Formats: sequence, structure tokens, C-alpha cells
Amino acid sequence: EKKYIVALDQGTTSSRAVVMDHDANIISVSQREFEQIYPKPGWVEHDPMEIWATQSSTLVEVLAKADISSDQIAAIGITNQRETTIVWEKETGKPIYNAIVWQCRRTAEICEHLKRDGLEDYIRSNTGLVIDPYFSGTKVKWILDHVEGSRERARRGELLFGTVDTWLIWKMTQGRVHVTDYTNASRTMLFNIHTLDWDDKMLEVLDIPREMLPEVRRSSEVYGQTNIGGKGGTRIPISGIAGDQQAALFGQLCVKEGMAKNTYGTGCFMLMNTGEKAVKSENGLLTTIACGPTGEVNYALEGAVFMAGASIQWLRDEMKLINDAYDSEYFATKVQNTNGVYVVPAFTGLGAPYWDPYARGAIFGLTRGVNANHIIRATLESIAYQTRDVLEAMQADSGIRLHALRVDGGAVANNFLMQFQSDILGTRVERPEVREVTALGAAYLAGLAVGFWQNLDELQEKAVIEREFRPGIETTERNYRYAGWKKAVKRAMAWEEH
Amino acid sequence: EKKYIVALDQGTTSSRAVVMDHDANIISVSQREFEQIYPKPGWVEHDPMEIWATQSSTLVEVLAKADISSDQIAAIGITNQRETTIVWEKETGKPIYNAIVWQCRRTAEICEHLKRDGLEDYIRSNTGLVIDPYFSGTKVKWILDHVEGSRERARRGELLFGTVDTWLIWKMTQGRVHVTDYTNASRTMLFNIHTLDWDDKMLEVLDIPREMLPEVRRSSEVYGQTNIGGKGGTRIPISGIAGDQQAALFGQLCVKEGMAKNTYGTGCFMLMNTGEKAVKSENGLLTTIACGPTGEVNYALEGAVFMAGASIQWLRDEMKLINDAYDSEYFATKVQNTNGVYVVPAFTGLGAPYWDPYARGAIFGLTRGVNANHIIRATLESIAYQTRDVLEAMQADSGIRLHALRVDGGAVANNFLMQFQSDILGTRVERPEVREVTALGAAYLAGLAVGFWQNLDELQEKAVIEREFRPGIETTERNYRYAGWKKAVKRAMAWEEH
Ligand SMILES: O=P(O)(O)OC[C@H]1O[C@](O)(COP(=O)(O)O)[C@@H](O)[C@@H]1O
Repeated sequence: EKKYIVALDQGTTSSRAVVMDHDANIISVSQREFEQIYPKPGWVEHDPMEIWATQSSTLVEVLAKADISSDQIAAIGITNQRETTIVWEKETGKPIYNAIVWQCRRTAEICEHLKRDGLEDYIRSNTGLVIDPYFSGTKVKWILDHVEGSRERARRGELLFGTVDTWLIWKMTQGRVHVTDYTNASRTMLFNIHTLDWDDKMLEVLDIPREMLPEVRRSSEVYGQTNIGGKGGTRIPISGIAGDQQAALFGQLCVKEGMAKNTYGTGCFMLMNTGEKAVKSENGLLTTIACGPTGEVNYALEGAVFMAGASIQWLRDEMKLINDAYDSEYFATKVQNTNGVYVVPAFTGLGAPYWDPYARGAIFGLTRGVNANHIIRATLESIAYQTRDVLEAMQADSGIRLHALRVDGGAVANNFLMQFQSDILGTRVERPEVREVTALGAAYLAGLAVGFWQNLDELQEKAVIEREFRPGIETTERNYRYAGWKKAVKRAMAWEEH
Repeated sequence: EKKYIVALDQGTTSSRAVVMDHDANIISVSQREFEQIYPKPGWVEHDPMEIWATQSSTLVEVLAKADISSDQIAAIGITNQRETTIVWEKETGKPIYNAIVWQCRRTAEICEHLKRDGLEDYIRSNTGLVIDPYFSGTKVKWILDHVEGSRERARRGELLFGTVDTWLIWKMTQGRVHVTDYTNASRTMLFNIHTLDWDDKMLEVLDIPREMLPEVRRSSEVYGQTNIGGKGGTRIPISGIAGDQQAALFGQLCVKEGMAKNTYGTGCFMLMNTGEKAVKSENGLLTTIACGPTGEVNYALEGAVFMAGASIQWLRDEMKLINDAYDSEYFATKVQNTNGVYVVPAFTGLGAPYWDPYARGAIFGLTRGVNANHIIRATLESIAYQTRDVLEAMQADSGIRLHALRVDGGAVANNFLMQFQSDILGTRVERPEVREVTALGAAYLAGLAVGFWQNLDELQEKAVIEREFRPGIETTERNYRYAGWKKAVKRAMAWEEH
């Protein structure tokens, strides 16, 4: 009867839903894009409602199309886009303000003070994090700060805070349940990653009524259940929660320290499992929470690159330089190089390991003959460059050389990118079967959490290295190119006025 | 010293110039487009002046780049768009009306009369022509008729009639030379292909003062010279002239009865060398003048198809369905068939063998899934269908089965087209090296006329079968498909409101 696990993958640009079988086979999938609100340059919002809405309906759609019923869903996993923060009225469930997405750069001023009062370490030490508008804390504060009575009501606790998983879940339970998971919490900058609870100091400094937060639980547990109709008296359990990023790492099976992958998605996300030990970043990386071999706490080192697939979309939707008929790849391969062009995707400032919020998208070394294709390619390459960036610091931090790069996310389908990536890294890149582990991750979790499965062991046999990319450019080259990349990069930082 | 022949190819849509070496090599080439005026639908005009200006500059251009001087041009051959008619003031050399292009369906009524007073046969018998707005006569009179004092002045002979060559030359000789060649004259429907002179009844009938006509001469003789600057006192001989079509034939070296080609240009032009004997068409083809192996007269059978490259051109500029970067072919191949569609390029009415000036472009068989690619393709196919149509008339007329289609003209570079043609024909198609034999034809003639060459033989090994296409579709297919074409064709006929 209950033969399916269902994953809810609330992405940055679209909500998705995946139906999974015991054989961990994708049975059905649904997608719904939502609007990317840009109130003003460097600002990114989302509709708490639109999310919810798109996420729900899909959940429904997947099943529908597949002719599956509530009563066969063994459980539901949940992954989401991290850091993007939300605050609503507990009473009404009415946001008091749009979701402020992870890329949003507005919290910079605050970050500024933060810097100023010199917490660097505290934070790093307690959160694992780096001072950035990237993270939750700041966000919230801004909201409260921005809204009239907030703080009070917050304190009066009529006000509620949450990240995606949180929100979603709450919604799925008629606000019956208000919790998040570790992976998720570890990203707010209000959660102490060693102690494993909200950081008073943290809350203190940002000024955040504890009254606002949710119950932090384990990535794979039963948090509750939801009623979506069907044959009467059926409820589906919610037994899994990880931040997308972490979900992928899990889906990827990296549950053992030194295991890592790279996710080529909205941004680029490369994480490596640091076992049960927290590892300090010396290289401008993050220290976070991940999933033990069965969703228990673990840690990992992370490199966060804001712009990846996004760049591509931008090409397509903003620049209108490609369509979905004619691929980035298509064109990119029409030329044999950027023709010296470089693209600095600082569309949302920088990020690992730069962490500049004043940085802003730039294109370099243009000539009378550079054309679209050059650019397209250029864009595509930025991705890989960045990747290198973090990959490098990672060993630096990790103390470990990666023999090959594990990847995932649509972009990985881009053979070009792949190759390049490989070249430019001078490393074997391994492209698995199903590019969308992220969801498996969540499945696995919730699935595990409910005995659907006993352990990943069974799922060993699961991963298919569909392709393998080995380098084709020699060191010298590799280095040369990287250099320009580098050259480029700087010219973009500090761009934005404070 | 004089080492080069130069050919002027006055296209229907662009003037060209060509430089040839004694080895009959193309040294250089220049093109210059010009405006297709369409005063109203079914009408097609040209600015004599634009025709001229473009033709001249190219002549100049071609030499320039090639770094060649007047005093090295052994001689010049002229080739041009047939039937297209011009009338100007002898005094001033000012046209008194736009050039009426061969395509222009305006003289239809007049044509209607001619019919009615039953000259079918007479015309046909002396001209070898069919009754159509295609030919020159009607054209002339229409102008006359349309412009006030004309006739008189014409009788006063202050007015001059002429075809491209005619025009071009005068101009080149500063109105010092007013002539045409046979091939040309045969298209006026005022010249007797047997007698070899202006057909009195004809003029009588159209009311066309002999006064405005020119001395007819042979295709390869010295008509005079032209001053184009350079080393003081240098004149270039003009020693060759033929309707482009005929030029082409010659170029193809179809100088013996039974030899034939298929020109893929503005429209399609398939002519078969009928030796020195005029063969009557019982199949809706024309009987015309061509050149014996020495610029002597010959005859041929012809099939004129109004829309070939022009159709594409249209696809490109009007429909904007393709470009310079993305070819007819490009898309055409994106699909496996028209998906049932058919395109009847009656844009300018219908020609051989149909001869319906009231026909107009049409597209058939649309279904919801039909797309542009289909349409593009259908368009291309149209070419081949029409080819078929005439090819068969011709073999019937001719009584022989061509063992291969020899072709030429830009479109020939189109593989898809070439294949198809072949398929639908169920015949080998022989694609030669140099698609621009029209010009050669001319070169030859002129060069011939000046001893630049001694004779054709010299030029025998000049041609190369660049590609050979062989059928790949079955009689039934071949046949089925054709039908549809035929079906469609009808539906496009008689559209025009008399
Ligand atoms: O509506 P269903 O699925 O047919 O079952 C009826 C259920 O509705 C409820 O009244 C509300 O249940 P929940 O509040 O758990 O959603 C229960 O009392 C009852 O079991």
C-alpha cells in the first residue's frame, strides 16, 4: 500500500515534486515556476504565497498525473532553498512581508555593523558562517526593523519566523507545526552549530524575539502529517527535511567525511562531509551541518556560489540571447573561446570565497568582434571558474585533494560546461545518472524516517556514473585562463555604492 | 595584354560582373542588388536607372578589386533578364516608364484580347511564344497606351524600345548603339523566329512603331565599345549577347540538339538545345532561339517557371522565416516532410506549362501541428515540383528521356533541394562546380567573337560535376507526392479577379 515516497523540492525559481518508489525510482515529477521579484537592483524577493501555492499544487499534480493516491504515499520529504527568510502572522498565517531570498543583498548595512562590532569570530565560531546578507539573521531583523509593530507582536509572539521548510510545513499542517531541521537552522546565523540550539547572543544582537522561532529537529524524523484529500481519513507523514544543498549531498550518498559533491544549480554548491567533526574555514568557506548516514547530524565544508543556472536563465530571459530551443551549449560551441571575454556573475554580489555584496555583474575585455556566442560561452565558463575557486579553498581547508568531482544539477547536462570544468580544473569530473539527487536526498530522509527503507545500503547500487570528464588542457593553459578569470573578478568587486 | 573577358549579368534582382581569365577562370566577381518595385500586387517594376547604375558600378568594382585595367579587358559580353521591358527618350535617354519586369502580370487583359482575336497559333507559329504577360510586346504597348503622346513620338522615333541588353548597351555606348541579339528579340513576341525579323503583323497588332525597335544581331559579334576610364584612350569591345537563360545553356555547353539544362534562379529555366530546327511544343513549353556552337542560331525548347530563388528570397525578407545565417535548407531538414503542406508559388501568376496569370501564391494542407519548418520546406519542394512539371512536358515535347538533370544557378548549392529534385524526379541530378554559367555563356560568346578563344572545344574540360544526386524515393512515393502538388496547383488557379 504505502509504496511511495514523495519529495517536495522548493527551489529558488520553481517548486517541484517527485514521486518515488521503493526501488528509489522516479515515478513522476511536477514543476511550477514562480516569479522572481526584484524590487530594486540587488534585491530579490519571492511571494510566500506563490511559493506555497506552487509547492502545494505540484505536490498534487505529480500524484494526479501518476494516478497515485494519498493512501499510498508512505511519506513526504522536504527540501528547500536555504536562507531565504519569511515572517508571518501566526494568527492568520499572513506574511508580514515577502520572502527575502538568499541572494538578496539588502542586509549589507547591518552586516556592516556586525563587522564593526567585530563578531566575525563569534559568529564564525558559533554559526560556522561568515558575515553576509546571504544569511537569515540579518534578513529577519530587517523585516522587523522595517515593519512597524513587529518586534512587539513578535515578543507577544503573534509573529512567526521561518525558512522554506518551516513555512511549507507549517502550511501543510494548518499551522499545527512550526519546526525546521538542523541543516536548515544552521544557516540562519542564529543557530549555534555545536551546541545545537538558537544562539542567545545571536538573537540578542540581532534583536530577535526567541518567541519567533521554531522547534529545531532532526533531518529525518516525523514531524507531523498532512491532509490533502482523497479517500477520507488519510494523512501523510512528513519525515524528512534538509536544505536542498544538504539534501543533494545526501542523495549523493556522501555520508562519510571527506565525501563531497558539486551542485550546479541556481548557484553552485560544493560541500564536503566533515564527518562528526566541525572544520574551521581558513579559506573563506563555511562550516555547516549535514547528514549523518541516516540523517543524524554531521558536518561539512561548503562553498556557495550565488550564480550558476541563474546566469544561464538570465541569458535566456533577460538578454534573450538563447532560447529553450537553442541552448547555451548550442552557441557556446559555435566559437572556440570567449575570444578573451570574461563574465563576472556578480549579479548578487559575490559569495564564497569572496563574500562581496558590492560586487556586481561584469563583462570584460570586449572587442569589435566579440559576439553573442563568445559571451554565452564566457558566461557558461564563469561557472567553472568559480567552481575552481571553491574547490581549491576546500582542499586548502579540507586538507584533501579530490580525485574527481562529483556533480549534479541540470547544468551538469551541459557537456561543454562539464568538459571545461574538468579541464579548467584538471580533474576528473563524474556525471551521474539522475542529475536530481537533491530530491532523492529528501526521499531517503523521510523514507528512512519511516522504515520505507532501512538504509542507504540498499541504495548503493543506485548511482550511475553516466559520463566521465577528463581534462584536455595543460597546466599552463589552465593557469593562464584562471588568471584572467581572477583579473576579471577584482574589477567587479566593490562596485556597488554603500 | 588583353587577358580578360568580362561578363555583365544583369539579374532580376541584382546586377553582376565577372572576370575571367583565358583559362576561363573566374578571376573576380561583384554583385549589387536593386529594388523590386511592386506598385501593386501582380506588378513588378524596376528602375531602369537603378538597373543601370548597379550594372555599371559593378563593372567598375569587379575590375578594381581585381586590380585590372580597361586595357586588359579583351572584351565584354552582356547577359540579362529576358522580357523585362524599357522605353526611353532617345534624345535624353530618360525612361518614360519604369522597367516592366518579365514577371509583371499587368498586360493580362491585352493578352486577353489577343486570345480573343485568336492569334494563339499565329503568335505561337512565328514567335514560338505563348500568350502571356510574360512577354515583351504587351508590355511595350501598355506603356505606350499608358503614356500620352508616346506613340506619336515613337513614330516620330524620339522614343526607343528595348530590353535589358539593349538598354545596357546603349547606355554603355552613350546611346551610340541601339541593338539586341536574337535570343533577346525572340522574347518580345514581335520578332519572327523563322524569318528572323520583326514580325509585321505583330507590330501591327500591338501598335508598335518599328521606329522604336533596334537592330537585332547575333549573340556573338562585336557590337561596339565603351569608355570606362583608365589609360587615356582605351575602349572595350562589346562582342557578346544572350538572354541569360540562353547564356546559361551555352555556358553549360548545351550546344547540340538534345542537350539541356535547368537553371535555378529567380525562377526556373529549363531549355533544351534543338539544334537548328525549331520544335513546336505540344506540351505548353516555348519554342525559342538559342546558340549554335559559334554563336550561330539554334533553337530550343523552354519551360519558364516564375518563382524559384525568388521564393526563398521571400521566405527570407518578407516572411522573415529564415536568414543569411539560418538557411532554407537549415530548417528544411529539421523535418522529415511538409507534414502534408504544399506551397504554390503563383506569386507572379503561373508560367509553363500552366500559363495562368490569374493564379497567385497559395499554401495548402494546414493543420495545427504544421510549423515553419514545414512551410520552409514546402516552399523549397515547390521548386522541384515545378521542375518536374516542365521536365516532363519537355521530354514529351522532345521525345527523349533525359538520363540526368544538369543544373546550375544559386539554389543548386542547396543540397536538400538538389536531393529532392532528384527524388521527385526519379533522376540523377548533376551539380556542377561553378553554378554561374550564365555569365560564362556570355564570356564565351564575346570572347569567341574576338578570338579570345577559338571555340568551345577549348572549354570542354572546363566543367566539373561537383556533386551527383541520385534518387532515393520510390515511384509510388514519387507519384503520390506529385499528385498533391498537382491538386494544390489547381486550387491556386484563377484566383485573380479578372
Ligand atoms: O476528513 P477525513 O479525512 O475524511 O477524516 C475526518 C477527520 O477530520 C477531522 O475531524 C480533523 O482531523 P485533523 O484535524 O487531524 O485534520 C478528524 O476529526 C476526522 O478524523
